[PDB]
Formats: sequence, C-alpha cells, structure tokens
Amino acid sequence: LFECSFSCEIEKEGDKPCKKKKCKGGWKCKFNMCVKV
Repeated sequence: LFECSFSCEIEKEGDKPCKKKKCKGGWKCKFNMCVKV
C-alpha cells in the first residue's frame, strides 16, 4: 500500500486504498488535504 498523497486523515484517496501520510510538523492535515497551520 503506497502512502496517500490526497488523503492525510483517512486511508482513502478515491480510487484505491492507501496508508496514512505524515505531513510536516508546521502543517495541519484537514479532511482530505494538508495545509500550513
């Protein structure tokens, strides 16, 4: 299972399943998109 790029909260990108991706420390993960906090 490759890391999910379009999903940080859930392990679902849209077409296939994926793993949880660890965003940067100064970044905040939202529903399905990581943005700077």
